[PDB]
Amino acid sequence: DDIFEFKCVDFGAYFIAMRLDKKTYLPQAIRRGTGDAWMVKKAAKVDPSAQQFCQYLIKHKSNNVITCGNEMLNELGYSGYFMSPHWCSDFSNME
Repeated sequence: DDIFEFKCVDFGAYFIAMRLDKKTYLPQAIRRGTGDAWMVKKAAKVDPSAQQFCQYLIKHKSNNVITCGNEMLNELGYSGYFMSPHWCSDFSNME
């Protein structure tokens, strides 16, 4: 419910566990290792198994996260903005 706490957001083809950073209000996602957001792919338009794994990620892997903007730029080489279909491009860049 809290937008500053992770929730499994349905992006259509996949779930991402995301929230807003308390300090910057920038979108943040549970990160897949050293890469980008951990996308949990959905086998159908309704997929409770994909949702369950995403909830498991919130339970156990919420301490490795990636944030849109300057952090993603430094970490991955791109901001996430102005590059749909990247998940960051569905949100505000808070400029």
